[PDB]
Amino acid sequence: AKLKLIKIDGSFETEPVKLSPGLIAKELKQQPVFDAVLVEQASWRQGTHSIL
RNA sequence: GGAGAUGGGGAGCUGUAGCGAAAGCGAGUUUUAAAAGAGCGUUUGUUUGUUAUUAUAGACCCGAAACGGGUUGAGCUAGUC
Ligand SMILES: [Mg+2]
Ligand SMILES: [Mg+2]
Ligand SMILES: [Mg+2]
Ligand SMILES: [Mg+2]
Repeated sequence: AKLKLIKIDGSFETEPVKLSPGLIAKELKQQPVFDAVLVEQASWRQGTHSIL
């Protein structure tokens, strides 16, 4: 793809960088993405609730 | 590594060949003198997430008369001095 550089002033570079096709995948998986987000949200739990 | 996602870590676990108590043999094996007959095999995996059931824990909640171990009581009362 056309991934292009950014300078400090906010103007764009005139030379875009080509991208190897291995990065972009023609097949997208959404269920593994959902499970990854859920396990990231989990393990953030302190779990210090206690009752007698 | 942030009380992280994760990376390293292949120790192991399931499946890949089964049969027999076993030595053993092996797409065959056990029984038997038998190769016949019969039994079992000659294929469909694994790791997670969710739900249902189940096993160990008190295991849906409330309820005994009880049992065992320790301490406190003879200012009431019973006896004795
Ligand atoms: Mg790990
Ligand atoms: Mg046969
Ligand atoms: Mg599968
Ligand atoms: Mg008295």
